Amino acid sequence: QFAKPEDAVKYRQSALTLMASHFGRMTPVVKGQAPYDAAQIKANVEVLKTLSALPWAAFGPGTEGGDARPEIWSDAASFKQKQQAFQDNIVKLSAAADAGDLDKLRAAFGDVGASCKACHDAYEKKK
Amino acid sequence: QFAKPEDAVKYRQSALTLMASHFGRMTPVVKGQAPYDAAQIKANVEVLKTLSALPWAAFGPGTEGGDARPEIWSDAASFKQKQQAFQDNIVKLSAAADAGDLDKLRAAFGDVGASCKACHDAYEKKK
Ligand code: HEC
Ligand code: HEC
Repeated sequence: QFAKPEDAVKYRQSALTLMASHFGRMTPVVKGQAPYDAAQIKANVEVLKTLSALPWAAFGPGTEGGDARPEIWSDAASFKQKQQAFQDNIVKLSAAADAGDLDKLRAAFGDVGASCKACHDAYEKKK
Repeated sequence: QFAKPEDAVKYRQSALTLMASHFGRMTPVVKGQAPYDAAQIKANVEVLKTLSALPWAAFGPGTEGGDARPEIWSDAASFKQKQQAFQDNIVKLSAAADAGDLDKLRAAFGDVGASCKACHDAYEKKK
């Protein structure tokens, strides 16, 4: 769907920005600093589910750019494992949210965050 | 979920960028320049549905910035009518996609596009 590599870069950066907001906005809830409303969180995690599937198709071959490391494309299988593992961590978060289980939500949230960082450490260029 | 107005601006711009991609990528399909696969379009319109609900919460009071006109906030009811009308146009597009009805999809696509433009004409600052 991208006319030039720049368009893929802009898409993925936008998708990832939206994920960071839908993930990060739950930090106060998991810390207990904001109240836990199970329905609110269930709905938010459903948005996060949708969003979490979107970036990867915008790293199609030849879409070097942005802060994407070239290793994304030189070992495609490894990158795919990391995004699939991240999405399965999102599945655990969805299960927790759908169950209304705050303890499970906290644990899953932490595992999701670790999975974001694991990918960044391998595949995101440093500042 | 936004620490500063800039964060709301960045969110909404990202959301709208993603909508433009999920909407616009169907242009060749509705024109017949690319093939029509009903399942593919159904899935894409479901993503567009989700995305189409997201920008509006990021125009909360005091989030002037970006290319948002101030009139968004001075007549809140009118802006709300436009976003709600746009989302109902998206409902028509979803119905068409879910039905696998290409004629209905073309018509709905055009009405959606008109609704994007109607809002921009009133509420988006010019270049
Ligand atoms: C887990 C919930 C997250 C969160 C919160 C974020 N990511 Fe990542 N990310 C990856 C790569 C390769 C990039 C660079 C993209 C490019 O510049 O081309 C990024 C970038 C981001 C951003 C910045 C977006 C921007 O505005 O430029 C943000 C906010 C972000 N990420 C948050 C790669 C990955 C992964 C590889 C499989 C995974 C998993 C994640 N990111 C997960 C997350
Ligand atoms: C219908 C499917 C669409 C499409 C394809 C787009 N929009 Fe809009 N839009 C609105 C406002 C107020 C702005 C400015 C936001 C800001 O700068 O603070 C925009 C902006 C955009 C963009 C640019 C995003 C960016 O990267 O900066 C794009 C690509 C975009 N839009 C596409 C307002 C509205 C509406 C008011 C109710 C409606 C409806 C739409 N937009 C619909 C659409």
